[PDB]
Amino acid sequence: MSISISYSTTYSGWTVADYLADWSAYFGDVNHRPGQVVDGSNTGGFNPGPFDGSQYALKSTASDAAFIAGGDLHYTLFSNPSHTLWGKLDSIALGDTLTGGASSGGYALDSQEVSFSNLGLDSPIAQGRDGTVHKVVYGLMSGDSSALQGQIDALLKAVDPSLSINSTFDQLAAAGVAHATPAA
Repeated sequence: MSISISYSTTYSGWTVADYLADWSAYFGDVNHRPGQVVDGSNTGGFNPGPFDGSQYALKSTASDAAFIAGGDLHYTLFSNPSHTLWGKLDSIALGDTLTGGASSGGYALDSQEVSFSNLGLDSPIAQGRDGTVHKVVYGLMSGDSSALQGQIDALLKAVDPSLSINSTFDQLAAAGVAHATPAA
């Protein structure tokens, strides 16, 4: 099935590209890199975990921004190809105020702003950190939404060539690929 987007009415007049560039600036870069992951501050977590789940979620260290990647996700940790997030990425949910986790049976955003679902992304372990799933999620972890933007743009054009990341959320809803949720 086609990409589906859920958005708070707050962003009715925003474009997707604008929202993704903005959220990524707010979330910033958690600096989850070689030599820089030494404690719990920038790891994120899996549900149920510890290294696999229906969700991977991460809160910013520069704001209350957070994201939840949904699907059937796996982290290789030390194992060849090391430090690869792979599997099925069905959704990316973006917003503020991450809640829950494995001990609650699920992550949720208290202020979920925009979600992209039916992404249909499936990256095998053999692609390693060159896999699209890895690049999309690691991009969000590291202050660069470009990979996600590229995938959303391709998915939108597959369903309706008039839509792109420069379309407004209300434009996407008019076209039948998005739906607004109450802001207040």
